[PDB]
Amino acid sequence: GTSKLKYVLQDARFFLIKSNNHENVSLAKAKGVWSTLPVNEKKLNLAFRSARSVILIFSVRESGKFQGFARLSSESHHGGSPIHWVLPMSAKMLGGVFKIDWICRRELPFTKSAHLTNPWNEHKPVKIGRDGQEIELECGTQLCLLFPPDESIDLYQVIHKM
Ligand SMILES: CNC(=O)c1n[nH]c2ccccc12
Repeated sequence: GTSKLKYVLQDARFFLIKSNNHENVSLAKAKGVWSTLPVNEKKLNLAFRSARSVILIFSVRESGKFQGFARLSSESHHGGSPIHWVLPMSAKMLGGVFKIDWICRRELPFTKSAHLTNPWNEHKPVKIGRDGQEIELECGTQLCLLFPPDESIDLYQVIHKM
């Protein structure tokens, strides 16, 4: 069902993550981590302390789809087991590492979210956005509910964290 998802998403904040390649979304799905540029990592760290949940929604560029979404379970931190991200630029330019819990690892095509606009990007369709763009509450919730259920995920332990 979708009740515990709705509960997780309640009063959440959402941010559009854009990846240049599939390999980085695969590493994120395998290791439960994300790293970004410091201008974005600064935005996420502030959002993490302010919201019950901070939801990242991933799209690989030129893929035409979102690849799922995840919930931040920490602020960024430095000095961890390094992550072999594929970069255009290398290594140091990325800030710290965020720990994330995946809520949906399935894909959603842009064609299915064309009725959702994002007021914080001039009401352009929610698929339109720079890496790190915030998605307003109502658009962001409805977008997450469009994803096919990911039956391999149990939101009980995610709820145990907020
Ligand atoms: C795993 N994180 C990234 O691949 C990433 N995040 N922000 C960026 C900006 C330019 C290029 C790559 C990135």
